[PDB]
Amino acid sequence: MEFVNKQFNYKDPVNGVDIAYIKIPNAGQMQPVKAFKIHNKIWVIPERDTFTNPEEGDLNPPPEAKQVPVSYYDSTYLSTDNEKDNYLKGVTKLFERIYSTDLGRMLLTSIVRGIPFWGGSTIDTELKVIDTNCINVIQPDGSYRSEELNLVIIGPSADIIQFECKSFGHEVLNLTRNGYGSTQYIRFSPDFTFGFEESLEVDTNPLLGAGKFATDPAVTLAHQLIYAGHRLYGIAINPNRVFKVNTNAYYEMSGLEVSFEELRTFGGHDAKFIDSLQENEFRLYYYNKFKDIASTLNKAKSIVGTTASLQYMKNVFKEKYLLSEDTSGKFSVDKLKFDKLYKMLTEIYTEDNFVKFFKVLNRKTYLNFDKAVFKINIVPKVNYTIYDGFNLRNTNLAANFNGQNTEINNMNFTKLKNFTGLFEFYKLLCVDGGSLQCIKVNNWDLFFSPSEDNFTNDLNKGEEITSDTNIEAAEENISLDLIQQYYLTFNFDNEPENISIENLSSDIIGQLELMPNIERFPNGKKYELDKYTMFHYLRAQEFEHSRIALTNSVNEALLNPSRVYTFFSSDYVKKVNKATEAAMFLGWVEQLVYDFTDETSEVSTTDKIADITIIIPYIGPALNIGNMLYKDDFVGALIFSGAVILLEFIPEIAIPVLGTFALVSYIANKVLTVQTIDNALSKRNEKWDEVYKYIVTNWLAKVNTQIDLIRKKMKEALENQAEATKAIINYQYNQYTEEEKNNINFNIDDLSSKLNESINKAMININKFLNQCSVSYLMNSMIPYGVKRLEDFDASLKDALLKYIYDNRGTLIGQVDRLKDKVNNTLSTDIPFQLSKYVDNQRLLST
Repeated sequence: MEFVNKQFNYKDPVNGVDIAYIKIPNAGQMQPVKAFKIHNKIWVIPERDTFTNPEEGDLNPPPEAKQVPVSYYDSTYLSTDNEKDNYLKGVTKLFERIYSTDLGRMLLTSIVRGIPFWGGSTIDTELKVIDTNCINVIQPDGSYRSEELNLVIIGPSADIIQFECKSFGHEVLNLTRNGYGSTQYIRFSPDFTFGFEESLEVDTNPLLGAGKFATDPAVTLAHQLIYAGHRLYGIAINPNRVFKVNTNAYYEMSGLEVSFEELRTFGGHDAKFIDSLQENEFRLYYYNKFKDIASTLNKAKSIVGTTASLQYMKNVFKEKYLLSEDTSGKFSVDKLKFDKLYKMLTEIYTEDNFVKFFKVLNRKTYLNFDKAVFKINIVPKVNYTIYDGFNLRNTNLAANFNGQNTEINNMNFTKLKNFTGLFEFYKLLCVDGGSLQCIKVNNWDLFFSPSEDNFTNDLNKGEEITSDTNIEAAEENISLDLIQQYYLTFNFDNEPENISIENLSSDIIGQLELMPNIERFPNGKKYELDKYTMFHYLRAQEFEHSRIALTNSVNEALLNPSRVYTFFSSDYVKKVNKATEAAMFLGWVEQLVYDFTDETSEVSTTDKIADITIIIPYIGPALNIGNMLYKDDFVGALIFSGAVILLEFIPEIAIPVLGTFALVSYIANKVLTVQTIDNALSKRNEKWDEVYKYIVTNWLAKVNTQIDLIRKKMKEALENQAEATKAIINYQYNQYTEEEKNNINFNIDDLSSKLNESINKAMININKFLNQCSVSYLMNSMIPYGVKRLEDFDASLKDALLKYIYDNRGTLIGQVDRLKDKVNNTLSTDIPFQLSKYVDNQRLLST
């Protein structure tokens, strides 16, 4: 123990201090629930949540199917003392795991300091607690006392693997969006986790194992705490701000509900989907909310419902909001300290950064959707530790995230049935009109495609440059060094003491926050197409797990369920389809492993594209890129038109005529005229940086996302090939009569392992290629439209400033040539584009 300085057993008796039956805010009445206080301001309740929502009482699968990639239902889970005990030890262990990291130590500390604001009075000269931020703690003698708290962890409602962060609302105030904060209830379970597919970590790991991987539940809990942090500090982005997707095209998703907050909280490339304009909008919005809080602290003449003094309570909120105070005692919001605190909560505390600290395998995007659900047990030390998670040191599970590999570490992951059917939410893609060849494509296997309305700019808007024009210091890049800098400003003692309040009504009446009405997206929309598609080519490579598979080179594999499509050569099919005599089986399998490697490790080298040095030719026939077909045709297609060929949809990238600067002059004041010129020149630098950041934003959301899904499909295609080949080989083995056992002695697992190495080796090359395309399209097809407008702008500012200096040669006299040289040198050179200035992540940065 360390963060949880207590080693609870569920059955331990009640004491009314850290083990007690409690009453939480509720729509009407609830019977007390036995709860545990694991740490100051933080409680845990080992019950399924049938309390927080009056609508969520039943624990069964709902009548309406629910449009999520993964879900799980079992009304029996968490109803025994034994399960409750294990939940309590599970949640505890995850807290300790989060606390062992520098990042987690800060976040948990931030959480404890983030006391919800005392803004419950209708009289604005008083500080009063808001009741729904408290709970009632039953005593052994039957009586109760009320207590403030910041965080409650409760078991999930009906859908066992829907982890979410809920809190109670107010009649007039928006507590999670006004700076105040409110006590957060996290529905969470440490007894289940998600299965997902990797594609992005093989470069740093050639030896990565075969199938699905398991999310470390410490990441899942951290993510939720990050949400909780935002709402505790009342700076959460309105849930009405969401990423709207286009849905009408055949390759697009039928729908997706991602919020700004969800993407902000993940971090990584996803956070950069949110354009600067809205980012400045949100920061400025919460700045003002903090300002209002300071005012209210200055208005306060009294405090009700506690024995703590006004002075102590004013000090608590000064400490939370990092307010400064005069010697007279006036509280204020310093713009510098705010920006630091808001960045810490907003951009330092992200899911992507925790993964850096946990050293686990994890999704690199929110758009990498969960695929499976697993039963887990993280309590035994031999399963999962505070220090390594599943990947225990000095064990087979230490390297290549093996302990997270669902196949190698099968003792630890039991697959459960996904209650969301594979083709429950889908589009129907058909090719030829009386006869049709139709395939269902899972909603979440389709393309992202954000709508144009999510991206805004004021690049067209003009400006006046004065000697008083604000120059903003360049944004300090989010990195492990910045996090280190913030870690050193923490002082890990002096958490706000558990002050006693007067008792509330024994039933705390509260409603959860609105949660906006969101209509189900349409389902099973049919599409009639003339040409096969990426999805068709992919489906053709699958077979049924009547048993004898055969490989072939055309999509009529979509016709026979016993023929499977391969993008491998005609030579390879002859060999793998060839019926093989027993005395020659081993030599056959060995040669097939070499052939498989030769087919998958193909790399064409070029100097004809620029920003693209390698080309993997088989991506052409593997996913039907451009439709044209043929490997040597694909290299030719790529060389002719560049990276665009890979995209399913071409983004629009319209940069308007950039707003020009009008300069103000100051007759006979040399110094202020000098400042106007400098402020104009540094404002051009800002303008360049702004167009670059805007283009990058667009590129990440509309382009790089397409490539991200294209590597997933490439890993699928490869996996499909290895399965077809294995099936074929195993069928061949199974035809021999007992000349198998003593003589052949064939290990299908060693084969499966060899093929997995090839797939790994191939994906290294595929990642290199797809990154190059991605960056290439940015550099050649998007950035040039930015630079063009910026060039026109420099020429305008050049003329303005050389005229301005001439018209003020009377005022400037001392140094007109100096300033004339400064303008000529600054504006005759483009500000060069550095990608590391605009992405914090490391992939696509090597390139």
